[PDB]
Amino acid sequence: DNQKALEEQMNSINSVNDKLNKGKGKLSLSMNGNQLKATSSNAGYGISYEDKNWGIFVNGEKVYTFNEKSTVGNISNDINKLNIKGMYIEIKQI
Repeated sequence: DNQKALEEQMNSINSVNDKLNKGKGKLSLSMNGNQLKATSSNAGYGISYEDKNWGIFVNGEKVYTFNEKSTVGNISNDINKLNIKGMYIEIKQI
């Protein structure tokens, strides 16, 4: 197996990217391994979405817990201190 595979290139990252970055706050995602790096602003955040909660998992562990009203902008700040890693990414509700 080679690192050219979907190891660091997890399609799930791209789904999360396009899932979170829709009708929330200003948020530019960036990738490193399977980390979710990002810059965010509070130019509106989650209004459209009332309340939905799901979680993202890395290596099979968690790395993210949020409600759409909690807005990933403020959360991502803190999430980036989780010492995020990369190998087994999941996308699901909690």
